Amino acid sequence: EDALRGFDALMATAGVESTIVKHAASGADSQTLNDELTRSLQLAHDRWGLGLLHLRHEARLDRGEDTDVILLVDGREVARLSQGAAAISATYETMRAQNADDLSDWGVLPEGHRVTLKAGNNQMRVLVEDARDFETHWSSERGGAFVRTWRQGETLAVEVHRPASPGTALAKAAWKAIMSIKDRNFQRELMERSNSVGMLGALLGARHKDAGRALERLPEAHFAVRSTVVRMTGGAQREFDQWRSMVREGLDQLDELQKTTTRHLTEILRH
Amino acid sequence: EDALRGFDALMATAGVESTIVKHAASGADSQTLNDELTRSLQLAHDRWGLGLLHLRHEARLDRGEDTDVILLVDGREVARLSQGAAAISATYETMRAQNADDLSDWGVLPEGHRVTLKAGNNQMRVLVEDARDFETHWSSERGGAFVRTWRQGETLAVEVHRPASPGTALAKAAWKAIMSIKDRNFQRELMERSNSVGMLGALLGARHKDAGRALERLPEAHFAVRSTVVRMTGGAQREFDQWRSMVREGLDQLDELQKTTTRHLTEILRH
Repeated sequence: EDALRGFDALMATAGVESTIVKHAASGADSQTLNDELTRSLQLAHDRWGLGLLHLRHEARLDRGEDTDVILLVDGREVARLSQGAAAISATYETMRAQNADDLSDWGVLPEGHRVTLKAGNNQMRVLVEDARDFETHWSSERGGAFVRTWRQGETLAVEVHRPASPGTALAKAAWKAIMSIKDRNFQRELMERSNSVGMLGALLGARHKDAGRALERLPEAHFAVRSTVVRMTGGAQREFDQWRSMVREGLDQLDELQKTTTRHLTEILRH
Repeated sequence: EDALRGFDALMATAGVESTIVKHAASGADSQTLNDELTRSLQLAHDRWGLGLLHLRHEARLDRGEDTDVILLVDGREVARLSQGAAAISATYETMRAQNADDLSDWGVLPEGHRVTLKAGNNQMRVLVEDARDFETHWSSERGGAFVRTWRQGETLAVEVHRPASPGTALAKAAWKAIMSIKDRNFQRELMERSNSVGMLGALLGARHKDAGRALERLPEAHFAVRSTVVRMTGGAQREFDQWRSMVREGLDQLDELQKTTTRHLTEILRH
């Protein structure tokens, strides 16, 4: 029964408007349900930013009962939702790798000479206009963000991410939930307790918890949103102006989405 | 040597523009220096809101060396600044008393039938217009504030305070100082540490402290600003409209001042 809501909560960690409950009860074709799951999962991963973009993430339904949702990588069974979110997180963590900096060391395209951008400006104009495949190293974009870009065939793509952590997501949403209390005496008491237990600790103590009893069961606890990817397949792929436009779009979507998730997080913080 | 700066820091806990260093080095008359100290201290106390308005707070300089500043109550020596701020705080705490609620139980005027306002509207119009002395119980003002008022002779006065604590002051200023870092990686690291040590703990760890080494020495650690009093002696004392005006003024000053102290606090948080 409960697999549908699990997956929806998972997706909800990112701006993923899953409608699986509106089709699972509609008798939708199993292959179309799986297809939609998979597209949702892939988008989810673009948002989470694990640097696992080099993999095929697929999602399936089970044939037996109690019907669960299988997470697969490259057609191999990896996880199931019934394992709880934390296990899925650790599973994905064993897959991710980081370089000398706190950044993904992987790269998207099959291995082999990722572009050492170094410096320069017309550096990439050549690549957008006159190049088959390539992928850049990370660009240390000054605006508090890191970005890289690649193209595969007729598809051009850019990703942007800020180094984040569910803990920063929770600090923001928890402080914001404390500010939204609108009960200065109770708020005062909780702020006073935050001095020793942090924002989250105080908020947990307010709801008759010992160490986040329901917290560990909920997804948002780990793998917050920290990245986004903009891609286009189509004539404009080499326009370059389109490329700056993608970058702008990506920054805008990153900021909007992480603020949106803090909004939803803060919301559930007060229930 | 160091007494001047101590007192100035003390006063700085509230919007008290002490200039004692500009007169102690000017050879100002000792009685005028003491007088100014005393007026400053009394204002400070109006701001802090200990419900000790029934006392005479006076401040003196010492004749010997190393010349210190004496805090007196009703002409008796109570504390000296060289004792550090925390001791002064505990001293004042032994003096304060709270009723069934987290409010001062004392009242301003000599004891005896503080006005049980209860309900009613023309309740007080009589008192402003046609009454010698009186003082109300606390009014549970809906706007997240508690207020009471009294008159002594030709002087009419109102106080307003919000129940506060230096810890709430520090939570606000610390979160605000974290947001003012403008270094998303370092900020991220400190936010992550806040999860277990609170905002203040993280900020202390960033400055090579174990438990706020210099923190305990600085005043702002305790007795934050939580109250303000507006008083007038003069014809308008019975105008009543003037009374609403005082109330408005008091709320405005309370909000402005506590925000100002959070500003200055946050400022020193990043040094």
